[PDB]
Amino acid sequence: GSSGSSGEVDPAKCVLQGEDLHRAREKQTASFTLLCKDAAGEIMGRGGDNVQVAVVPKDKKDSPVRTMVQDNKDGTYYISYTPKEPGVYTVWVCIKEQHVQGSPFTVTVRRKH
Repeated sequence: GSSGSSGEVDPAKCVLQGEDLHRAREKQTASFTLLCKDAAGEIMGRGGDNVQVAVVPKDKKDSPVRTMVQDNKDGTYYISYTPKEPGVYTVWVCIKEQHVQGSPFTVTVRRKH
């Protein structure tokens, strides 16, 4: 659609999509969309990128967190994670060995009712 990327995807230009991305619930499945933009900071509408997703509790380090990643190769990635214990966590989102904008970030998980 009358579009033309600069050359490749840029992590510093990439962004995250989703409401209350910094708020999760204990034993809950939180998913968000990862938009891929080029060096021009515009939609590239392509895939073939290396996305790295990993969540770790700010409390412990040897205790990882369940995560999921379903590559689409269309322009939007599908990431999902579910905390096992309440508290604070650190979501790691980087592409091509590079931390994207507003990332990594923190996540305050609450206790289930």
